[PDB]
Amino acid sequence: GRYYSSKQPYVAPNDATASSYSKAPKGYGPIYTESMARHGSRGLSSYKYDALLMRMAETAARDGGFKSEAIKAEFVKNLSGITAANVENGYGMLTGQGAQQHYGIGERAYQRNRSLFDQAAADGGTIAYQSSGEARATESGENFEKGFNEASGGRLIGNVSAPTNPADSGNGKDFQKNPDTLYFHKVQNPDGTSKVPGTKAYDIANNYQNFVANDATIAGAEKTIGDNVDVKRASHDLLSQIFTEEFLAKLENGEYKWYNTTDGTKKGGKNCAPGADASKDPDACGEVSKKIKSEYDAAMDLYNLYIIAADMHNENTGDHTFAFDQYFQGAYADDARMFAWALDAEDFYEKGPSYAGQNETYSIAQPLLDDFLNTIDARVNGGSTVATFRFAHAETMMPFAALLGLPGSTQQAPASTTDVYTYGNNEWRGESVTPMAANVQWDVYARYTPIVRMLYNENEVPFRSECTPVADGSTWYKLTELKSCLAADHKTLGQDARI
Repeated sequence: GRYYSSKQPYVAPNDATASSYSKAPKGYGPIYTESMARHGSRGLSSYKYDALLMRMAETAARDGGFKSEAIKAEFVKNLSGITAANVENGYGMLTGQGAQQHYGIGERAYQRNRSLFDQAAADGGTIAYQSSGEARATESGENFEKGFNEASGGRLIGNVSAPTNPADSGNGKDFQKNPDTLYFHKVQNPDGTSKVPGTKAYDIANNYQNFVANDATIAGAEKTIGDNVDVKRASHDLLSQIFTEEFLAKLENGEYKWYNTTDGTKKGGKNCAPGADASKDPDACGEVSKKIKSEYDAAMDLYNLYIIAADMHNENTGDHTFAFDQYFQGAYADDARMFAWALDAEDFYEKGPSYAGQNETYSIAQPLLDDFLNTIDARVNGGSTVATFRFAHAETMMPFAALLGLPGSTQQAPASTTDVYTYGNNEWRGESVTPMAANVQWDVYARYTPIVRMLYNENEVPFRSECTPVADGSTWYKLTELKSCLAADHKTLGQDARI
């Protein structure tokens, strides 16, 4: 692999996959479809990794911490380039790769359900578009819409439900903001509003944040992985291609430390990326509390730049080109793998299945699962919405995948801070659980209880093993069966799930 972790660009299905999805059993025709997809490829989400590395670079230049003038120039040039590229694109914004990803996904979404949507055009069915409110999610949705309308020759353009709370009045006017199902991990919503204290959504978000902040097993496992001897040596060795031993030893013993502030000090005030308009791009001014205090921190920042570059192909142009893969060549390639583990670990423990004996890390996805089922009910009871397409985040997909027990997210780590999650003992990978444009789609047919089939990153998958399908070897499941087997006790209806 290349070890891009959760910044892995989307891998679209080849034509054989997209044309070989299973057919529903005889007598069942399509009545509904729905989706939740992560935003497509993006730039850096804020002036953070590049910011901190530039502060470190300024100190190394002042104290002679670079190994040579050529190495200094190379490092500073790459930092300046990726920062300039993100300033032009806007921090947190979708890239050309992400637009292409979602355009293809929307094309294939219409194509898989051509019958459903042609009939919906025939009899006034409506399509519901939803976003978290974050710009990159809404933009992903807009490109999905473009691809969907291209593949259907525009025949469904006048079949979109008008939002009651649109993401914006221009390109995003078709997108209902729904942070309760697409941004359930934080009290604050992307549009600046906040979830109301006392509400179910506020309770979910707040209790989650307090649990993760205060949980001793998560903190201990993450300490164990951060202090791992091989991880520490990889951090030091990666940085030793750039900085001198004196500089790095000073960093590791605590003599150097950098905050994301104007002069790198804890008290230094807000730091915005050079050339950026903070009023138009607030994300270009970083969180003042982020810091580099160890070789691990600096190396992980460098690794994050290496992996985000994989999502910035079309922006890596002109006079703001950049490259960081030269720091991960040969013997350093494996270093990336180890950083991929460390990053993945932080997500696994904080946002995914995490450790055994708890469900607080992934139960927060319950509203989304609730909506996945409720919308189907609305269609069965005679509603006219034939499709619900939602666009959100990795923070949405990780607990959603763990809650459903999707492939990759079925295995919790031991209740231990030393016997911890590893690539060897656990199936979870960020590159497969939540790549850019990661998406779950359900197709719902009916004769009788409806039946449901799932695609995950457009691979047809069974539901979790506890669920019983309509027949042996089938990927179609009774809606009653899903309501039973996706609940906390994961009870199957047994023979009653068969048709």
